[PDB]
Amino acid sequence: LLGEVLSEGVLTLTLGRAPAHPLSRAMIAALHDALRRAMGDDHVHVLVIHGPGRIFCAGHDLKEIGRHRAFVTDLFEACSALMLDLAHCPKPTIALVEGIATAAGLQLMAACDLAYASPAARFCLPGVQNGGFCTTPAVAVSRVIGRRAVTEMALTGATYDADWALAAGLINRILPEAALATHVADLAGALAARNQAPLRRGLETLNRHLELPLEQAYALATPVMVEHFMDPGR
Amino acid sequence: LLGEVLSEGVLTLTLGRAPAHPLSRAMIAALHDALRRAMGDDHVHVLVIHGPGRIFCAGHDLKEIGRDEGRAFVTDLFEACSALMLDLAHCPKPTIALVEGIATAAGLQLMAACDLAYASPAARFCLPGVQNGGFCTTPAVAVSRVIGRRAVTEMALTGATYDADWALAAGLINRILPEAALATHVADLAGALAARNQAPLRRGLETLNRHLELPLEQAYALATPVMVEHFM
Amino acid sequence: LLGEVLSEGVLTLTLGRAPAHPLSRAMIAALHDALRRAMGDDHVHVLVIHGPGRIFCAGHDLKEIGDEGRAFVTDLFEACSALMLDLAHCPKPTIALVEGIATAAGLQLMAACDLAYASPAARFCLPGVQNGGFCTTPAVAVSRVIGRRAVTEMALTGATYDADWALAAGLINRILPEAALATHVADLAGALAARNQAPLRRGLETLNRHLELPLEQAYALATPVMVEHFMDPG
Repeated sequence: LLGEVLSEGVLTLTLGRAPAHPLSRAMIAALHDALRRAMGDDHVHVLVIHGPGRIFCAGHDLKEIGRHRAFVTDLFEACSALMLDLAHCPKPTIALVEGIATAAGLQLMAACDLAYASPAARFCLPGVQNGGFCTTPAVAVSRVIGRRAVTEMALTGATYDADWALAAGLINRILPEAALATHVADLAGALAARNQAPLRRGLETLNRHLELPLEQAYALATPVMVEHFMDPGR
Repeated sequence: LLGEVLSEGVLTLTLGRAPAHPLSRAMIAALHDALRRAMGDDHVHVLVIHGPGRIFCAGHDLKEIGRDEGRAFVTDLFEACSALMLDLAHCPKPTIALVEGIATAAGLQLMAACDLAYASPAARFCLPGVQNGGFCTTPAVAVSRVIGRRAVTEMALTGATYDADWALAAGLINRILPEAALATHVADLAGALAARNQAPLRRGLETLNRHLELPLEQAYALATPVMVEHFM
Repeated sequence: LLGEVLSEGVLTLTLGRAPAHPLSRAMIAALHDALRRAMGDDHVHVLVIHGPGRIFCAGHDLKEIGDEGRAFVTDLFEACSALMLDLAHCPKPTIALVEGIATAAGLQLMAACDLAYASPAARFCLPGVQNGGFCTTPAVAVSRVIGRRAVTEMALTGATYDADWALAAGLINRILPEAALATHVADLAGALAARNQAPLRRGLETLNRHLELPLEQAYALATPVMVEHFMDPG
């Protein structure tokens, strides 16, 4: 269950299944279908992922399949395929967080390019308390915060506030909850209003070079910089 | 020497040779020997490294009075040090550093190689390599994986001493806790970590360490079957 | 124009063409020539890149030679990248002295230095998207200096950020009062110049090399270098 609304190039993905907004197998498929269509639609310029209320996203719902593995293997491989596609998405992805982002719910947020929270927003990786470990969510989280920060979240399973998240680089800015909706809408709207071709090529190049050494990064980046200056929309 | 006490899965390694706790060839061998025994013992779940007093660890015993005008000894010492620190960082079991004072050179490295680190306000951090006419190359390795590029470069080049507040911002330490509550928080946290389900904890930490050294797609290829193993 | 004054092993490179200090084809060639010399002169121990005034560096000179201008722009960016890579890998310590606004390729120049000090007035920006483009090459040096989300927000929004944000993001090492900054940089640079130079240069290039390698390979590289320090006369 997903709500989709397009307004001036901005596509807002409003996560259903209130209040926990769980990443069930059907939710992951719905989120991936919405993304495959968005990346192929010229009308969609920017993506906004909103999990409304008290909980941004609780992660996968602890549902029961017990016959024979095959379900959990399908679940995680599809979840990883979504998170990969979302982080490597050429078009800007923004997460609007008003509450708690836990487990795979923190991953969804961490996989977005930008993340804006209200002061009441809490962040967690609770695996150790449930007799597990958040291996897959720590992949996307480890890319946005320092090695000490992710190690403490994963090992202790504690809930962290918005202030710690701002200082760690988990979110971009903390805004009062009445201003959060407008801030994201204006920021996304302005992003949608710029010359698109250099934006997508620029974001794609940025993601690719962060996994390359300095020398190869400049080899990739330089011709991409020439192309921006040769663009008719400059 | 190296005092080692075990509780409910919490092995606390107390550094000897007070007050500076120098990382001598003997100390390096003792720390590596203690780590080896701890990794193959089911009863040891979490490791707590502690250097009590005003100094956490001075890093490398200045007994470089060696023979190869010191060369063979110096090569042996640094290879054994890198072998210990590499195995400490890549330890499947959680390692915590309890800091009450000054962590210098290889001592700051020892702290950096740990999965977690907790300090008191009086705790100081430094890479003094330039003062003696050298450079903290090996200690800079573990420190560079824990703090930002500009931060490592400043510690290394200036050789200055930094306080606890700077170390928290740079991500060198996890949290600052008062002297009266430090030794209890680390013990409580270590106990909490030792009481959790052990198999998915070690398999998850082992995976976090190696996926951090991989590109996104490859990290997701290694992590997904491990995440399946957790739930089973 | 580029002014250079050597004193106590510290070569302060003062950017000319005030107030903007544009990184024109001439300025890039002058900065590269000033870098090649010094790198080959034992008398130069520490480098200081200065850009006096309200502006540190505006970035590239916005003059487009319009058949196309492609075979000029390609030569500009290639040479810009050749300088920034050379500057980042330079074994001799490089320090930026920022007191004003460092924007576009000007922020790149700053980010490529080993250390950077600023006054509380100093501003930082990547305005690419405002002019219908994207700061792709400047983002390369900046992304090796600040975290994932901080660089993503700078490039996508194009907004300007203050010194406090730069300190927190790690873009600059320390904020100093306006009437103390120049002397703090001169006292620090002088202290590095008086240090035993061989292990300093050897240790700096090794640090930059191992940060692009996994842990095991990082130690295989670093360990013999540490043995070389202890065998050096000093």
